[PDB]
Amino acid sequence: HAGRTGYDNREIVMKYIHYKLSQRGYEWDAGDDVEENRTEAPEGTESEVVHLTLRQAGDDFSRRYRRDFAEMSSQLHLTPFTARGRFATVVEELFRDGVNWGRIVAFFEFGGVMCVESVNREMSPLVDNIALWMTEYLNRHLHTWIQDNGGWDAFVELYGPSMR
Ligand SMILES: O=C(NS(=O)(=O)c1ccc(NCCSc2ccccc2)c([N+](=O)[O-])c1)c1ccc(-c2ccc3sc(CCc4ccccc4)nc3c2)cc1
Repeated sequence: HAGRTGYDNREIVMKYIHYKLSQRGYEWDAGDDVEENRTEAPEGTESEVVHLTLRQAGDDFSRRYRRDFAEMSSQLHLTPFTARGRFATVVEELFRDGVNWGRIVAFFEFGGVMCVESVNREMSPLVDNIALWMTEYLNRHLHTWIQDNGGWDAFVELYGPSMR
C-alpha cells in the first residue's frame, strides 16, 4: 500500500550525487557490488520522471544562488571527524520552522557541495559516507513530510517539465 516504484532515499541520493561527480569524470566507487545485479531490470520509467526533475531541480537552484552555500562551504572546513558533525549542523538550519518542497531542493545541493569538498582534497571514498547521512536526514524528516503530503508524485506533478 505505497506506490509501485520502490523509491529509495538512498538510491535517489546515490544517483543525484553520482551525476555530480560524473561531470568531473571521477569514477566514484558507488555500486561496490559490481556483480551484475538485475533483480527486476534497470527499467524504471516510474522513478525515471522524478529522477530528471529532482536532478535538474538542484542544478536550477545552484545557478540561482551562486553566493550563499558556496561561501558557507568554507566554514565546513576539512576533516573526517567534524565532517560528520558539520553535516547535521547544516541541514538542521535548512529547515528551522518546517519542511517544504521548496526547501528540500537545497538539501540535495548540500550533499553535492560537501561531497565534492572531500574530492577536492583526497577523500573521494567519503562521498559514499555523505550519501549515507543524507538518506538518514531525508528519510527521518523529508520522507515523513512527503509521505503525508501526497508523496514523490506530488513534486513531479507540481513541478513537471514542459508538457511531459
Ligand atoms: O525558493 C525556494 N524554494 S521554492 O520557491 O519553493 C521552489 C522554486 C522552484 C523550484 N523548481 C524550479 C525548477 S529547478 C529549481 C529547484 C529549486 C530551487 C530553484 C529552482 C522548486 N522545486 O523544484 O522544488 C522550489 C528556496 C529559496 C531559498 C532556499 C534557501 C535559502 C538559503 C539557504 S542556506 C541552506 C543550508 C542548506 C544548503 C547547503 C548547501 C546548498 C544548499 C542548501 N539552505 C538554504 C536554502 C530554499 C528554497
